[PDB]
Amino acid sequence: NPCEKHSCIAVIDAGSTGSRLHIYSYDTDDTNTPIHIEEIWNKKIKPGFASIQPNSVTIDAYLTMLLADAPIHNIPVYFYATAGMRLLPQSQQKKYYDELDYWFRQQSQWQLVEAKTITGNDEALFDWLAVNYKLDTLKSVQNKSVGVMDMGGASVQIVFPMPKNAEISKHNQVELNIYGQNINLYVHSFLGLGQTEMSHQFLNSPSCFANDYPLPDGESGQGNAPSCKEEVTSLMNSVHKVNQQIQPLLALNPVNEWYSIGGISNLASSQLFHFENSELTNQSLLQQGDNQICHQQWDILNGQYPDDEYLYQYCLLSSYYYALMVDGYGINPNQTIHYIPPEQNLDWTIGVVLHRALEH
Amino acid sequence: NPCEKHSCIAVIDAGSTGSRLHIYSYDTDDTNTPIHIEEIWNKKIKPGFASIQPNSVTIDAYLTMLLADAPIHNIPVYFYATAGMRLLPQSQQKKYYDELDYWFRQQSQWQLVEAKTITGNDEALFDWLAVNYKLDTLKSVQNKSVGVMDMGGASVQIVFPMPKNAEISKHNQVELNIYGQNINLYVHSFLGLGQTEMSHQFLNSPSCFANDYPLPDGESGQGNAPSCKEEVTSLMNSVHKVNQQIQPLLALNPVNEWYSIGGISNLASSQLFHFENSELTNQSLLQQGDNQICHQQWDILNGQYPDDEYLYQYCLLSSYYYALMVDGYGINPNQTIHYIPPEQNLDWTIGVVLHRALEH
Ligand SMILES: Nc1ncnc2c1ncn2[C@@H]1O[C@H](COP(=O)(O)NP(=O)(O)O)[C@@H](O)[C@H]1O
Ligand SMILES: Nc1ncnc2c1ncn2[C@@H]1O[C@H](COP(=O)(O)NP(=O)(O)O)[C@@H](O)[C@H]1O
Ligand SMILES: [Cl-]
Ligand SMILES: [Cl-]
Ligand SMILES: [Cl-]
Ligand SMILES: [Mg+2]
Ligand SMILES: [Mg+2]
Repeated sequence: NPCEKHSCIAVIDAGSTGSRLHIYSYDTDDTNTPIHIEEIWNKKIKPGFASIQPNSVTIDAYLTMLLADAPIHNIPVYFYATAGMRLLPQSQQKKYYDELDYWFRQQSQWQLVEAKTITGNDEALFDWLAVNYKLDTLKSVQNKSVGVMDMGGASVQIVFPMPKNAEISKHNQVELNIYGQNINLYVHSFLGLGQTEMSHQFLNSPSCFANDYPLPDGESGQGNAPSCKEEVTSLMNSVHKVNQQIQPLLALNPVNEWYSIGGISNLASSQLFHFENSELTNQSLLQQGDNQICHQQWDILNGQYPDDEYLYQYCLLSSYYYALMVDGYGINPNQTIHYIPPEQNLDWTIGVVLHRALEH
Repeated sequence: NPCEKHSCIAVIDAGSTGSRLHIYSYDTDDTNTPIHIEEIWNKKIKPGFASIQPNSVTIDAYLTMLLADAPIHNIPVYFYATAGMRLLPQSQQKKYYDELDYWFRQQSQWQLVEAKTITGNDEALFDWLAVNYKLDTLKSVQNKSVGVMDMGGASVQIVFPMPKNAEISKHNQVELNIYGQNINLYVHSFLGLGQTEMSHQFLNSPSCFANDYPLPDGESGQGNAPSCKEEVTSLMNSVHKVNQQIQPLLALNPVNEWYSIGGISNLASSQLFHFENSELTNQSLLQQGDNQICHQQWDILNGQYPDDEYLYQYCLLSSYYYALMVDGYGINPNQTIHYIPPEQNLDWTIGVVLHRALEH
């Protein structure tokens, strides 16, 4: 039992496409800040919590499945939901949390401490903490700016260092104290621009699917990634005004190294894309999507690569990552974007270990 | 039992926000075309079938709830799913239908004939048939053009008479033969432009919510229907190009009478909006939404009208309907739009009674 000699907590990423339970062990330094954070248990379940029926039978089955087989008793649990839950009004969220609270009161293995929806700004802070913890950049003052992007299913987050700016909403800025240093961050989360939500506006766009892919409207795919990218850019910028919000800030506060987590890590490490050193450029991601997916014959490609359930979306998703990064955030197409390998099972929940407070 | 003296079938509208079972009795005319169609049972369930987990336990609970208490058995069932199902790839849809087929084969009260996803053009044809059947306009050649709009949760449909054009996709044209007359219709369905899907792009727009409504991102509502409308128009036209696709065709094929079904019927007949004769104009709809919802103090308005779960969305939804009809379709703001009263339980399923063929 690691938890008899180290602190342990359980954090659940109740994300839009699935829930991920992690039990972390850790020690603390002389200010009671966690160090030596190690994942000692994990379990994932699909679909997203906020997609299932909020009735006792269904919620019981789902929590029972997520929380089974753990070899440690009486661990405190922090259940934190993200953008899937944030699509729902507070009265509907309440139904889920009342049922989850009841479930936890009927059992004796886990100790529920908190179950709630976090804000997108909370989620972005945790995204930056998680990646910077893994990079070992938190303990000392850095001379390089690290930006993080989390490519989720219901929202996307961008977070990067920026001094306090009295002309920007308080909600898009966080003053972080961690290991005795003060870090000021810009945070933004874009609700509805996550993969799943975005994709529901383009399912009948022939440019976004392999040739002859059967679109729901009965038309055929006719892939063309630059064209698909321009369609996604219209949602990015004509609808959400990503470019107007983000690019002036990055122009004055440039990021020196970009790291990404979320679906782009899974795409870029699939059998269909080919990148070295766990990094990509947007130029190469669009080119590979266009040649290896968009302009292929769908039945031929699907027969060649039968095991990847995201295959049919890779023309759209490569186009969409480029639209978000290059046309929305203004990142140069040749700038290196590091992505964290999916096998590391890194998500924002490491940030909760380090920093318990949430926006009030 | 009316089905001992008349033909009966059951049709389920498996819509994006819920399923509606209808049992219809009818007679037939000399060509075996239904007449005297009467709804003799109705039951509705939430949420949408394509939203629940596709496992036997949950599908069986859902079907059991929908098809219980029905006063009539041993009748044929047509289960037709719409845009909620169309969001999913065929392999995911198959999991739902394989489980649904198994449930039906395991019982003896209902005879399943077909369970499938219909296309948006099929849905549009059935929308038009259903409204014109109720209007008594199918048996004779009409001297006025009747247009129909269905304001759904995952897609919206428009359908109106249009002589055959060799320049338009045959996917968007249908030649309908009914009661011995031939009617040429333009059909179009816009996937992703239904209420629920649309709304996920605007939940953090302060113009789309009452003053001080708590947006998910922590900012406050600051409602203004004309400004909310302009945001939704960017999705309509910069992303989906609704105007370019629809306006030139209506300019040349004017509709003399517009009828709408779907969520606009519910909003227009709520306690928050005030229209006579089950009709509205877009100018009045936008003005009522702006002054009765958008510019109100949220807590005060919510306290005044506690019993309508759609209240918080009415600033957005009135703005959206106007953006769709005026800025998308090109309909004059001053034009009367009839809405079918919700009490009538009219949906596209009457069209299936009349016309069994689906797009091949
Ligand atoms: N192979 C793959 N290619 C691209 N995206 C992939 C993938 N495997 C998972 N994903 C995507 O990762 C995303 C993970 O996001 P989530 O954490 O589930 N959503 P949120 O609560 O952060 O908004 C999903 O969109 C999922 O579909
Ligand atoms: N009071 C109300 N105001 C506005 N919209 C209301 C409402 N009551 C139901 N609705 C809406 O009707 C629509 C009915 O659509 P569905 O038939 O569920 N969706 P689809 O399969 O046709 O795409 C939903 O968006 C639902 O939320
Ligand atoms: Cl479910
Ligand atoms: Cl469609
Ligand atoms: Cl948010
Ligand atoms: Mg996530
Ligand atoms: Mg419908």
